[PDB]
Amino acid sequence: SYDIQAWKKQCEELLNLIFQCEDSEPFRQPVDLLEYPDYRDIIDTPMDFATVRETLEAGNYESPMELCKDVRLIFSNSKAYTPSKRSRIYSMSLRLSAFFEEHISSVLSDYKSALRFHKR
Ligand SMILES: C[C@@H]1CN(C(=O)c2ccco2)CCN1C(=O)NCC(F)(F)F
Repeated sequence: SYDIQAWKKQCEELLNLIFQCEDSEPFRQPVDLLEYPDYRDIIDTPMDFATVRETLEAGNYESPMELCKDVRLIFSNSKAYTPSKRSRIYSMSLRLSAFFEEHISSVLSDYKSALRFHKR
């Protein structure tokens, strides 16, 4: 399965599944500082799923590794901000992360295999 471009539609589909998850609600838009006025004190690089989707559709990811780095930043920012490991939003981030990692594994493997086949 050596299609070097297949990752992009696979990532669009996975983002659609993440938008249908109730666990994505808090991560679907850039954090509102009005509600969280200290957020940029703690979080140097905000990230959210709408920004990831727009960056993909603009053609501003070269590889699924770059998309994966931005999605992992959504989850690390939620760990950096949580006052507790028990909190609602942090618990939603951990379930959504497990879902994402389960689904991105094959996208990354197929892409890297396709690249190796191209360079053979
Ligand atoms: C505060 C929330 C959740 N959150 C956290 O990581 C977190 C962990 C513990 C407390 O907050 C950051 C993202 N947040 C937003 O408002 N984002 C805008 C939205 F929701 F419209 F997409």
